Amino acid sequence: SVERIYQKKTQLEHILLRPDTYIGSVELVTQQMWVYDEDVGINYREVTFVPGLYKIFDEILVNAADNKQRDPKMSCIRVTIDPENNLISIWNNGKGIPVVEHKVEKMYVPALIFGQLLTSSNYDDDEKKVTGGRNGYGAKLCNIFSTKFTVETASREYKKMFKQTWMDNMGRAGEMELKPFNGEDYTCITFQPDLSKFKMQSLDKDIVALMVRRAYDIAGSTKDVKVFLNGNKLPVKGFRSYVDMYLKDKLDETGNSLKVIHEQVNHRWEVCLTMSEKGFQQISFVNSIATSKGGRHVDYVADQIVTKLVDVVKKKNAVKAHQVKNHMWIFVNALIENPTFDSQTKENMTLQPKSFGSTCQLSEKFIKAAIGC
Amino acid sequence: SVERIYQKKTQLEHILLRPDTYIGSVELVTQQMWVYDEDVGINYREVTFVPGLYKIFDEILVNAADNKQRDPKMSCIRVTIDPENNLISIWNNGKGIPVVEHKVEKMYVPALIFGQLLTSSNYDDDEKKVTGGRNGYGAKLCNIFSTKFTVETASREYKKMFKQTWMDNMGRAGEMELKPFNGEDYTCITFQPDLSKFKMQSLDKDIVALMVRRAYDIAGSTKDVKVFLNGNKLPVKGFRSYVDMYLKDKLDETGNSLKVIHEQVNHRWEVCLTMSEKGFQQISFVNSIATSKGGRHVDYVADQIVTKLVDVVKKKNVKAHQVKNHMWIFVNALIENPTFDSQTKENMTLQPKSFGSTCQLSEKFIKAAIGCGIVESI
Ligand SMILES: Nc1ncnc2c1ncn2[C@@H]1O[C@H](COP(=O)(O)OP(=O)(O)NP(=O)(O)O)[C@@H](O)[C@H]1O
Ligand SMILES: Nc1ncnc2c1ncn2[C@@H]1O[C@H](COP(=O)(O)OP(=O)(O)NP(=O)(O)O)[C@@H](O)[C@H]1O
Ligand SMILES: [Mg+2]
Ligand SMILES: [Mg+2]
Repeated sequence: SVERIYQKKTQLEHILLRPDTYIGSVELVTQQMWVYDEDVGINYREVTFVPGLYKIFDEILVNAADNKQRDPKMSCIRVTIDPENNLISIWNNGKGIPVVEHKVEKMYVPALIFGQLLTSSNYDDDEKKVTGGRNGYGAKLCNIFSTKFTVETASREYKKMFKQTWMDNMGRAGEMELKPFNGEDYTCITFQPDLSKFKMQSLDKDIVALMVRRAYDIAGSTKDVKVFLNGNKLPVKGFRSYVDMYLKDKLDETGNSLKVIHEQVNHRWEVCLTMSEKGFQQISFVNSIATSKGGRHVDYVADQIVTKLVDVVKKKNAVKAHQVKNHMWIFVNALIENPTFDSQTKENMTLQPKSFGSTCQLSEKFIKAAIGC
Repeated sequence: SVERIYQKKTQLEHILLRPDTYIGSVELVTQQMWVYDEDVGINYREVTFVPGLYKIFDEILVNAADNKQRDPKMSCIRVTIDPENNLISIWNNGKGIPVVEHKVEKMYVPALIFGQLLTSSNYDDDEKKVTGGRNGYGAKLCNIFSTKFTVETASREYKKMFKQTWMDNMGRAGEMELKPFNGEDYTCITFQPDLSKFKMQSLDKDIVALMVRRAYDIAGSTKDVKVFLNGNKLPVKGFRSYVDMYLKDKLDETGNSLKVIHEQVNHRWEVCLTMSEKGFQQISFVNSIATSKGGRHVDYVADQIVTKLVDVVKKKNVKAHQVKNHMWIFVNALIENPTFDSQTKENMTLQPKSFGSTCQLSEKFIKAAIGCGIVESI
């Protein structure tokens, strides 16, 4: 019938029906990538996981990191991953969410921004923030892909603590709980991923290894934020220390230890460069988002290195750009104003350098070290 | 205030505020790419354009190509691009859209699927389809980024013709026009892009060259479909002839014409390979969509070539990326219910096991490839 063929879907139905552009694939994929295995540390290996599950975790984690920008006093992020009870919790301190009724939406702010699509504090680009949040989907996406999703946030400013639980893929909502509060602010998101939607039995070794490395990413990309994972503080202090976990004792194909060049250009840019034996490689972050596919921030840095190096071969000489890039392994941690991406998953940052809100001119010292690695 | 900080947006507001994940960047981009310049043909050069504009054109074009799968009797696609009057028209024959009132949505089907977000005939995946349409956004996105968007479609089956216009970024709709019909079905989408949304004054040389090459893509990726541009039939007949327009007079770094290996594995796969001297290059299509960032369909075909060529090299005295670095591959595939990273569909993510078909290059192809210059270069 005509009504069978031509269908209209609600926004909520569309997300569950076509998850890919929202949270990535909901099918099990087997591929190689960086993870953190216990008793091994950060290593590159083949893993079988569901991108979508890894992503709803990421959305909540990045939201926590975003609060450090909202309130620089924030100093900690506590993560809990419990396979047995299928429970994941992301806690952060610093200013909590305003526990008060939104005068326009007629409901308490936390319920609005965690229980309704297209809600955000990042819709006014005049503020030129360097938060990772941008579309107003992230948290609701995690909620929709969870069987139980709880939001607890305490606001001393408003003298109240808010707690409310959603269930059945954000299809049901429990009673909002309000209580007087006069303590240290905090926000804790606790959720039970709907494994049925990901066709999984439980949170296995592979997915956990991915989530743990992601926690290390956060500890390495943020500033003055201690990250705990199941009670254990992650031993990371600065982007440099994080990059070292990847290189530490790795040796060159000849035998010599890989040389690592580093420079924290300014308060918004930090770069590390080493030689690659498998073509161009990049590990990048924008506003604490893991830009796994890279983007303009990577090109911007990588290219000025390439140029310099090419301008050195012109002397000892017709080298192509890609030829030089193939021997490069670059790490970049940047803070970008109002970044744009190809999709909600934010794996590729597309904003033009002219609009970054800052520049990253590598030093002569860095270049000199680069021209001789 | 709390109300100023925490905001809720309607779906339509969100698209205009955050266009990127819907149609790509709305800012100018300068880079080299393949286009079609008149009196030159297909060529690779620096171009300055806005992806979002190029994309709304693409959405309507792929919709036309999709109809060939819906009605194999479809035979033509006619495209008109008039810079002067900022007008673009895309016409196709074959079955028209049912011109009847939708019993649930309370409006004629055409008005529903072109004027309401999240409307599609592709929401049921128990049906294994090879159309490019997937999310039910495409047509509405073009409407939204157009100052004027007209839909005309005729269905002999329902003995009716439908015509209606939308304006002001789908914010307003003119009266619906209905009339008796009993001729050859067709659908024509005519629109005037809202260039202000793309910070443009008019459809310049660069954007036109991209749109024209895109029309050539359609002529080369579809089967049994004649494509016309501004009244002229594009001289393409099969994916092979299409690829030849890129490799026509290309030469080696030494100066000899590059070797081109071709093969139509089956009714759903066609591959062309030659040598590259500027790193791995791929030009691919999935259900007539230009997968500019590639995807599993490209990995699938390229990886088996790499592994095999990687072997012939070992028995003659190597890594993987090193071999792939000298490959220029063209892939035209039909994939069942494909998934992509974004609405723009530049990267196809569906796993090979779910393609609905296989693509094993023949021995005649692998050997002919063994001597195109790749192995020798390594
Ligand atoms: N941990 C937190 N502490 C304080 N505020 C938070 C926290 N997490 C979320 N928020 C608020 O929650 C909102 C939730 O919206 P969310 O769905 O995550 O979209 P977003 O982060 O703004 N943009 P995006 O993630 O790109 O879709 C954010 O905009 C914040 O204002
Ligand atoms: N040229 C055409 N001929 C016949 N039917 C058409 C034509 N163009 C569009 N349609 C119908 O119009 C619908 C419009 O929805 P559209 O926005 O294009 O989404 P879609 O193509 O299904 N999916 P997508 O483009 O990935 O968002 C399609 O689903 C078709 O059923
Ligand atoms: Mg967020
Ligand atoms: Mg479409």
